[PDB]
Amino acid sequence: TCPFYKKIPGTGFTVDAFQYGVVEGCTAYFLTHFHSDHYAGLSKHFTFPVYCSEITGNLLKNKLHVQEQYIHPLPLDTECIVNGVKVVLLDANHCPGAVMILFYLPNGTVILHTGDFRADPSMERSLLADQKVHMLYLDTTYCSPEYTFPSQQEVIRFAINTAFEAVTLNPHALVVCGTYSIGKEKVFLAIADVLGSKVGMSQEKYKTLQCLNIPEINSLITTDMCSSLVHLLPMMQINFKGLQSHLKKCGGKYNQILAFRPTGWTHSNKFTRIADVIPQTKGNISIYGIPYSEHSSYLEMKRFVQWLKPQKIIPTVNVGTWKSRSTMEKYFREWKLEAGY
Ligand code: NI
Repeated sequence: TCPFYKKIPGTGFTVDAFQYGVVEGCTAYFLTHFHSDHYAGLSKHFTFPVYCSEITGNLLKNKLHVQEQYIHPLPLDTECIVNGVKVVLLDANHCPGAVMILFYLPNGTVILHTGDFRADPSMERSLLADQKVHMLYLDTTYCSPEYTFPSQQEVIRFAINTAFEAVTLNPHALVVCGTYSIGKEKVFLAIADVLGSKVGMSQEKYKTLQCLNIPEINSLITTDMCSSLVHLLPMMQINFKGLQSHLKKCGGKYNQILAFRPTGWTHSNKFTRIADVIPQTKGNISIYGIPYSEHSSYLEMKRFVQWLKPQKIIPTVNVGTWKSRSTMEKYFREWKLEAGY
């Protein structure tokens, strides 16, 4: 049974509610982005309308084999009508194709569902600037002040320099990058670009990246591992055992692996600067955990909410425990008192 924070009152609409079978009353199913906690239950057998971005649509079609007829892509930044209700899709600054959704209810209420986002001050000059929002359905993944992490630009700088230095000292080193979903592509793309290589990967992953409308992508990726010195692998394989095994496969082309695990937050953030980050090493293999986040930091979140001044906030993450809910409502009250709304 579908929970309440996935339902849009005064509409026949749900958001990211595909694991509950047929939801009573739902005339249109919205999908914010192509991550499996959110698309859970879609398949080639789904026959209700799905509304999403063009990219999320390429993925539903090609990866999950949803039929063309049930896929309704919408352009971003554009007023559209769906079963008599005005909507707009906005970029969420999460993974490719990820959107926020503005609903303009027939009674005059205005609702913002952020799906998954990384709040940014550029969002303050979207179509959000031009009117009030009564309810906000907020991604609260890191809604606690201990969640700090650097900018995406800083982390990429750190990775670029790390990889370039290591491979200039040892031309026979291989760089490996872990992945388990879409998102965070900039990590492996930035590294390959500085080394003048394409990124090599499995057929299943090449296919996924082929759906993403990335400019010049045929220039940047490939399925021929041998021609490439940046390889992608499943995140699970990013460990001393997994990498030793992979290295055996490359046929004495390489004598060293430098690998990167993009994580979200990790408690090493509570002590370390991105500049001071050190790998875990065993022999000819080093592994860096880098805090590349696609979710708001606590401060990025707080800033966006104090700017938007919503009348009511409904959290969509960390809702399962009384301690989490209580913690979050305290922070919402603080922000409101501090800013005067
Ligand atoms: Ni997500």
